[PDB]
Amino acid sequence: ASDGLPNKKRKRRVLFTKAQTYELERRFRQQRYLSAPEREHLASLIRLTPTQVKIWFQNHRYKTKRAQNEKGYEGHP
DNA sequence: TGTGTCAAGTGGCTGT
DNA sequence: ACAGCCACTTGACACA
Repeated sequence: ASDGLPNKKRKRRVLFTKAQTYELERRFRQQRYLSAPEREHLASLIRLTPTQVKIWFQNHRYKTKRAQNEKGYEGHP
């Protein structure tokens, strides 16, 4: 047999409260790169699961750089 | 009506 | 073998 499995999974935009954001911003705006017992603790404060921290921290370090592609321009033939 | 945005989803080589 | 962000992209979400 081969296919994977019966899965049909569902990510609706799984948004953290501006507060939770703020602490995520906070922890980004301070720090690029977190060991779990730091970051879980943010996950603890704002009461998310630590990947939901991490993943908001992943989404920022690429997001920055792109912004900066703007600044000058997206100069590509 | 359609898309960007956001968060994942997903996928890719790098080193010990 | 080993661990997995980084960058693209879809998969739900705001908006003219």
